[PDB]
Amino acid sequence: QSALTQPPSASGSLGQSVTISCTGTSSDVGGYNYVSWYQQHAGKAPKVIIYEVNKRPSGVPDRFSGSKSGNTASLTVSGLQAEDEADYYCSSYEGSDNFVFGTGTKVTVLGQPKANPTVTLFPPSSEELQANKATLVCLISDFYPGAVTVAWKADGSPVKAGVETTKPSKQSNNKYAASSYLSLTPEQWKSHRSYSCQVTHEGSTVEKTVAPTECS
Amino acid sequence: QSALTQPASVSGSPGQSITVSCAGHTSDVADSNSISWFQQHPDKAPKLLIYAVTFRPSGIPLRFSGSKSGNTASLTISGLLPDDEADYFCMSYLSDASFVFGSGTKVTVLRQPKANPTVTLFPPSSEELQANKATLVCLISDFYPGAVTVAWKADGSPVEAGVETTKPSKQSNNKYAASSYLSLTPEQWKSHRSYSCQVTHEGSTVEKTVAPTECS
Repeated sequence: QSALTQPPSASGSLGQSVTISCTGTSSDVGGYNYVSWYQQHAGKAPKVIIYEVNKRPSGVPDRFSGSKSGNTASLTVSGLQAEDEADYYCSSYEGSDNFVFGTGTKVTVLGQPKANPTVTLFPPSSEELQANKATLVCLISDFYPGAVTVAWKADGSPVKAGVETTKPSKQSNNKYAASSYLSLTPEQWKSHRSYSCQVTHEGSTVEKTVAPTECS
Repeated sequence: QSALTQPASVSGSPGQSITVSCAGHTSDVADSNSISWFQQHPDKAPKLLIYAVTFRPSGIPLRFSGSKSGNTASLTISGLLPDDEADYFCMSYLSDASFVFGSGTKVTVLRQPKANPTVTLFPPSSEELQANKATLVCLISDFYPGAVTVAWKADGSPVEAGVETTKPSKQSNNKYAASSYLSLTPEQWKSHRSYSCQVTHEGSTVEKTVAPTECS
């Protein structure tokens, strides 16, 4: 089969322009017209951006663009958005009932403004309570930089190995979300009194904490 | 225009076979045959599993097979395996510029648990309700697979007017966890009667409903 040729990255800048590459063969790019650019948001499922050249599907807003001088073919993106940083692949149909892809470019929109996660700490609810069990949370949205150190604070004490939390990632494209959870014993939760999450994001630190108060 | 539901997960064993679905409307999906599957795996430029349905993109093992009852489509791989975890994608075509893919699936076959996750609904607290702000968090703890789908519906109604998800990032126990983050403020939270989050899971599909309250 051999393969294809498109670069593993392409840096642009928030409201900039994008060129996206695809060297390929004389029966594909190099010879037929049956090319595509597909836009993963990353996690959702490809979904073509440019077809049949600069063949812009339903409500694929224009600033994208096919073109190729030959064997080798590209596509540009005039002025970025950041929804623009996604996964960009390229594909020329082949010989018959068959075609070929490759991966890269239009992945990197910096010009992206840096922000802070709006921690939100919650305790366990009723059910769980009625039910005899507890699971505590720290939600973390509104950050661009996704690379956060969250902490479990227990009556003002570094809790340790009963608390999960995982690689957040992009909300409506944009920026990320996280959430730590301290899984526990209401025994010990109903013991304690200070119940604090904390995030440290880029210097800056935000802490939240709950006391056996509320209702529920 | 888009509209293809394909199963969220699809269970790998060892030697075994697996099958899917994908589904939209009459029109396209049912008045006609259109839908065409893709191998996507751990970030690569997808393949071609079905190429019009009932024919395999040559150099494709014949285990994989496609199957609409007329309203929808399926797929089977007869003899599970390693080179089979992917994210399988599906398209009917469209109006010269529609052409729609359904979601994804995935697969498995090694040392692998096999278990059921744990959805959990904390609405809001006062602090938050108090001033101007809600959200509502529905977490999904330790699964085994985790390709769990999350729903938020209140007073009957489905929704995704108001929700983001936080991908099941691992709990070093090798099990799974993720969240859903729906934000209201106050207005819907109290302007409704009850809410809910629900989690489908490789034959599994457990749900929380929920309420509001006043709090004391």
